Amino acid sequence: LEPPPSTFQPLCHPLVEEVSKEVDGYFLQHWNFPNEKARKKFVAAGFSRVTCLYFPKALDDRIHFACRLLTVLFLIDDLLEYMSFEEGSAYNEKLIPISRGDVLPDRSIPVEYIIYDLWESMRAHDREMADEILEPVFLFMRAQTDRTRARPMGLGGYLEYRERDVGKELLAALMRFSMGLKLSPSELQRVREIDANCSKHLSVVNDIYSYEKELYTSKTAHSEGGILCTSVQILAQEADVTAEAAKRVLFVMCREWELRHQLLVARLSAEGLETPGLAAYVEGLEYQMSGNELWSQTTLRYSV
Amino acid sequence: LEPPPSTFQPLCHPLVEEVSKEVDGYFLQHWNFPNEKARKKFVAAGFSRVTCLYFPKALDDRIHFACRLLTVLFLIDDLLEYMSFEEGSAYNEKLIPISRGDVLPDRSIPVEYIIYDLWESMRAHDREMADEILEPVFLFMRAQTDRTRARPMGLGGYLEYRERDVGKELLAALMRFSMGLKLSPSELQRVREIDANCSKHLSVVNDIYSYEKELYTSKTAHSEGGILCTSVQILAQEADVTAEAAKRVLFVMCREWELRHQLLVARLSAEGLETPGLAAYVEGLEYQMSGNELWSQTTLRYSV
Ligand SMILES: C=C(C)[C@H]1CC[C@@]2(C)CCC[N@@H+](C)[C@@H]2C1
Ligand SMILES: C=C(C)[C@H]1CC[C@@]2(C)CCC[N@@H+](C)[C@@H]2C1
Ligand SMILES: [Mg+2]
Ligand SMILES: [Mg+2]
Ligand SMILES: [Mg+2]
Ligand SMILES: [Mg+2]
Ligand SMILES: [Mg+2]
Ligand SMILES: [Mg+2]
Ligand SMILES: [Mg+2]
Repeated sequence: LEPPPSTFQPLCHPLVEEVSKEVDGYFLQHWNFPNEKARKKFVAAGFSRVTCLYFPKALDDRIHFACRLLTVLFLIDDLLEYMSFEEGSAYNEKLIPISRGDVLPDRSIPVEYIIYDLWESMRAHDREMADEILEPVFLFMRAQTDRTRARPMGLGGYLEYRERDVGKELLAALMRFSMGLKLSPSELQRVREIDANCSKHLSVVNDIYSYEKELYTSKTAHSEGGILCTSVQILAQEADVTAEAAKRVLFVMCREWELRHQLLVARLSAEGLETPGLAAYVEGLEYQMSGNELWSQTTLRYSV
Repeated sequence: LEPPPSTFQPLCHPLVEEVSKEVDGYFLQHWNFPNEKARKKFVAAGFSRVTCLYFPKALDDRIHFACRLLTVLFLIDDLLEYMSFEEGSAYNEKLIPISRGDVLPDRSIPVEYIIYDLWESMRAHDREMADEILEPVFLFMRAQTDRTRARPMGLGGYLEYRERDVGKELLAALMRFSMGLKLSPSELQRVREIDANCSKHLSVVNDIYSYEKELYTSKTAHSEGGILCTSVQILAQEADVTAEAAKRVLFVMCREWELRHQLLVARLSAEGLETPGLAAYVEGLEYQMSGNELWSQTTLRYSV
């Protein structure tokens, strides 16, 4: 479908090609793929490409960390579709003390030592900023198997939940880590509304492009893990239109959230509340929204 | 507010002007308007014009009946805004047996004898078709003061409620009455989906244009009777955008309903289920949709 006009200019990290080869190559060696078709599909998705589109102004020696984290969480996200909520929760909860470093990984299990080595290397580079990503990640991981996915949801309730399932906080903390962007608790508190608005944009844009994939998943995967949980289906139900019609309407709403983002940012400066770090932060949020769109509309993950 | 492209072409009844003078003249003579400013505002609204846009193919000697019914229901609709739900209910329930003709009107009370004389004359012209408007009107009347108006609603739940509050069913029965268009129970059951889709279009288009009037009413009139009940406010809540942003998204949504209307009619025709009566009926529904939009975007009722 044709995207409505956007004033957001998507940016990609300069080292995207080098880092993609580095991180793809890593997972191709360590991760247990079912077959050659899955290995090809993994590379075709371009998980480091979306990361570089998400954080184009990340520091050169930190971008690979973000690519590794997003890549493994992508792989797990698909893995959970074949599990019940109970099995999926146990799977995630196992990785949490390992992510903290409190528990050694079983080195015969790829997901365990990949997660462990990753978080160790991140704390080794920047202990303080790496630690601030932990809880936001665990927040996301626990939302993935929340029983609310099996409950009827309206648009408002969905977006409220999706802020965790889309991993808004983890993306924010990881962006700051990758850019070395440090913010006071006061600064963080100032941009709450901007965060909330950005979350809806990320969520719905993903919903729009990943619908066909998730519809197939709902028909073939686990009854619980593969459950269809998206704004596309919700708006289609609520407004009595096709999923395609819902996509077109939702895309216009996304552009309204872009307009709101700009107004909130301009208001932040007008109220004299904008700091140099905050200016870089809200600009970074814009890159996430536009980077998420560019990748979603081009990745084979959603088109095939 | 620029409306998205539409293929629906509006049509107005040829006798719109002379019928307007006849019907406006009647109400100016009988209705208890508080002052001259209110009388001028009443004429400026063009209640017979929107009726003639709703039913452009009504029979020449029946269009005035439709203009009278819509006019008196328009006037009551505004009246209810200064009442509580309880007062509004008692006001409406009083008119229901009078509409049936089971209870005689108090001739000293304009609304009572206007309602009585109207339905009596409509029954005299076409007894059967007039009776089939009764219950749909009563359903609309009771929805006007329903306490669900003051309780939390999502988009879907609102559209389901608004179908009664927008009087979709009475508008259909009135259209058939005015055109002398008789349909069998079987025939009406075949276009139920088309009716439901049409209702959402009428509702939201009205919501979009009448928002400024209703926002002001909610701030100035009775906190119950004048309560803000509109898709504009609801979508603005769910998506956390301005009312203006909600309008733009809702208008695109209206175009999807127009597209659905065309698909449903085309399928009805392809299945060989589109009788001559149904073809006129579904065309009549389109006139209601395009006619509602034309009047809404030009009437002084919403612009002043
Ligand atoms: C892989 C992640 C880090 C999470 C957060 C980021 C995303 C919402 C972006 C869209 C795709 N989903 C799978 C991921 C899931
Ligand atoms: C007053 C009526 C006859 C109903 C049916 C017709 C309308 C939907 C037209 C828009 C305004 N509303 C108030 C009315 C409500
Ligand atoms: Mg997923
Ligand atoms: Mg997921
Ligand atoms: Mg998705
Ligand atoms: Mg673009
Ligand atoms: Mg009203
Ligand atoms: Mg009303
Ligand atoms: Mg209105």
